[PDB]
Amino acid sequence: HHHHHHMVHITLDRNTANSWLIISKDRRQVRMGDTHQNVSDNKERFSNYPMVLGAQRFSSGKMYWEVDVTQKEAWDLGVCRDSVQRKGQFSLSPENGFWTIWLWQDSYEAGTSPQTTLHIQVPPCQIGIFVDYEAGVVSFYNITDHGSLIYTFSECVFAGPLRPFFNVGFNYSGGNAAPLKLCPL
Ligand SMILES: O=C(NC1CC1)c1ccc2c(c1)OCO2
Repeated sequence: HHHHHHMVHITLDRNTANSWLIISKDRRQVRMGDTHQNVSDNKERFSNYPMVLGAQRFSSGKMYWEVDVTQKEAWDLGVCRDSVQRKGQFSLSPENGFWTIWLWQDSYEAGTSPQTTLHIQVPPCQIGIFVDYEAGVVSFYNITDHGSLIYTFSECVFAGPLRPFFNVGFNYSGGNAAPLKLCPL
């Protein structure tokens, strides 16, 4: 792809984080802690899942960023409406304000309703995310495989400002402790 020149510097918003997440000083890395991280509760925090938002809000234009997923067994990545539900149980779907892909139990799927099987021959270590606000497109790229297309959501109805979205996943197995990292431009 040729989206690299729309690169944006994403930082994580601590105030939205599940209370078990540990965000680095530079706000560019996040991992699951083994306990509550001693923060107060607030109405912004994702309560049920190990999720966090980027601080940046997008309402126009073309945006691109990259995320490192090396050695993780489970994660969700993409973009969501600023006003998505934070508390309780919910599914990742465009109807609920999410445009995401994930890894779970050795398969990759797009967060459509119902979910869509992805066809990845080279397991990605870094994922590129492209948003075209005006066109209503969210695309995902396999940086490990020379930028090959993973998935395109088209005819997106954003219906609000967008935020970068992250889920580091649970670590019930002891094999999913590694962080998500925002990769340098
Ligand atoms: O963004 C949407 N779909 C495209 C990404 C694939 C989308 C979101 C909400 C809807 C909807 C469609 O239809 C009725 O409520």
